[PDB]
Amino acid sequence: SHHWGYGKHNGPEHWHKDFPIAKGERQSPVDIDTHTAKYDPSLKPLSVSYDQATSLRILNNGHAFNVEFDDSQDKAVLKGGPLDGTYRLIQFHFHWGSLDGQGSEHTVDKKKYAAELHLVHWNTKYGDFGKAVQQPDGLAVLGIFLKVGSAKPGLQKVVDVLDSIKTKGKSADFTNFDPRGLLPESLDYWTYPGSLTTPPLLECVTWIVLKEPISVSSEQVLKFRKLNFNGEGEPEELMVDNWRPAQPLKNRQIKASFK
Ligand SMILES: [Hg+2]
Ligand SMILES: [Zn+2]
Repeated sequence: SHHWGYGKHNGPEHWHKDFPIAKGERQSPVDIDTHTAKYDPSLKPLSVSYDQATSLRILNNGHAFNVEFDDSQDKAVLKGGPLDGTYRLIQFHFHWGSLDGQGSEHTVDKKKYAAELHLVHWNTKYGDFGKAVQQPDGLAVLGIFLKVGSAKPGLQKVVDVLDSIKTKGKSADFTNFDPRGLLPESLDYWTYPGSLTTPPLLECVTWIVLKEPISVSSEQVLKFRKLNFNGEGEPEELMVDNWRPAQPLKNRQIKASFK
């Protein structure tokens, strides 16, 4: 990691040299063993309130693409469930595979989905994202699995802008995108305490992983796979397999919101 990435020489097995927390006590993702996960009656109802979300821009950062939100006001927020207080949406992104049989970060009884959507939120008690990532309860990431089947209509606007952000460092205006169109019907979830799944791997995250996947079409995920990890005018390296494998569960319990 000389810069970190997803290749043989810079990928997840190397991250620990620059980021020793990679071998920490609460790393993500994990495998979700559905039989061992326990219903938790202490969880409150989950509230995903995205009606006033204001997207701004879409960016290829060289590892994935981020759809960024204006988080300067109390707008798109996550609350309830395992969370204490209010968490504000700052960005979402995906992780995906070279083939439909892999791509997710979390696994469910060892099953890998084709991709995984991460809606990233910071705890408003800490003022900003940067202060939030110095806290054990600074972030909440809502994770949603993607399987290949029917198209997700609400994803198409993302897909259709990807040609403008092919390479690392490119961005495009991306206003008026409604992340409600990326959610499944059910909010049933699993939750556990973990980390960022990319460097700096900080152990700040309450993970909330929905049980119900969304379906996206083969054509939609094929367009993800046309993105590039490299920058413009550099040798093409397709942006595929940008997922970290499951990490040791260590001294954690995964709780279920459902019976
Ligand atoms: Hg960060
Ligand atoms: Zn992620």
